[PDB]
Amino acid sequence: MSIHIKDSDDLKTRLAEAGDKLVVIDFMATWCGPCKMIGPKLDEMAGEMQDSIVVVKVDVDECEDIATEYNINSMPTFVFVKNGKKIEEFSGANVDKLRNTILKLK
Repeated sequence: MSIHIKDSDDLKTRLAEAGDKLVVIDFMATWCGPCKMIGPKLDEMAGEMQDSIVVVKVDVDECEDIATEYNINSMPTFVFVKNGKKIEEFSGANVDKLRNTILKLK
């Protein structure tokens, strides 16, 4: 249902390959309680938006360098990218804001 990011180079490639589609970078972790609650909600939205959005998951334990690159200071963090450009960011397991950001940017 989602592309799991292997490393920094993998994320950079996914962003280039996305073309004009909105990329949602889901910064999550196995130990992140709120991530596990919002994650299935994001998958469901993505399922009904295969044509317009690409969701990529960054495990902060696996990709410590990416977490520093994106200045991850709260879990979860959602970073929105379009044509390699970072448009927006927000942190917290906020479903209403997640849906709104996706709808307005896709």
